[PDB]
Amino acid sequence: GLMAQMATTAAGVAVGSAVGHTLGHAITGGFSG
Amino acid sequence: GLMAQMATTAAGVAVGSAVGHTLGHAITGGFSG
Amino acid sequence: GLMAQMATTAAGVAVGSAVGHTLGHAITGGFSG
Amino acid sequence: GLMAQMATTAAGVAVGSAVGHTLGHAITGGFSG
Amino acid sequence: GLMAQMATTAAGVAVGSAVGHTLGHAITGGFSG
Amino acid sequence: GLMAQMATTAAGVAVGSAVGHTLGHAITGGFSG
Repeated sequence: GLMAQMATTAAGVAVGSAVGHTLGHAITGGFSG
Repeated sequence: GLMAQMATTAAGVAVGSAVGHTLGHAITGGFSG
Repeated sequence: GLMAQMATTAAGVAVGSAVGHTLGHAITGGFSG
Repeated sequence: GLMAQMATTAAGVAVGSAVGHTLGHAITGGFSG
Repeated sequence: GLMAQMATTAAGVAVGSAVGHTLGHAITGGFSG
Repeated sequence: GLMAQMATTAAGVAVGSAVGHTLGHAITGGFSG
């Protein structure tokens, strides 16, 4: 599926393998004034 | 599925393998003034 | 499923393997003034 | 410094604000066979 | 410094604000056979 | 400094604001057979 070999010295965010998914109905609110 | 081999020295956030998912109905509120 | 081999020296947050999911109906409140 | 306002429904890993740092001497071992 | 306003429904990894830094001497091992 | 307003429905990795830096001496190992 997902494979990662990572060598990092400094990182704000370090991620090897990651999945995000929505099935069905998903609603994300936006930005309003 | 998900495999990660990570070598890191400094990280704000370090994650090997991660999954986030919604099934069915998901509503996220936004930002309003 | 999820496998992680991580070597880290300093991390704000270090996570090997993690899953978060919602099934059915999920509502997250947003930010309002 | 670091400020975060996050609305999330499902996440493997959810982090608002995070710092990781090394001062001086830091050695991270790698992967060998 | 760092500011984030994030609305997300599904994420493998969700991070608002993050810093990773090394000061001085940092050595990260690599991958060898 | 860094500001982010992000609306996302599905993401493998979602990051608002992030900084990674090395000061001084940093060595990252590579990949060898």
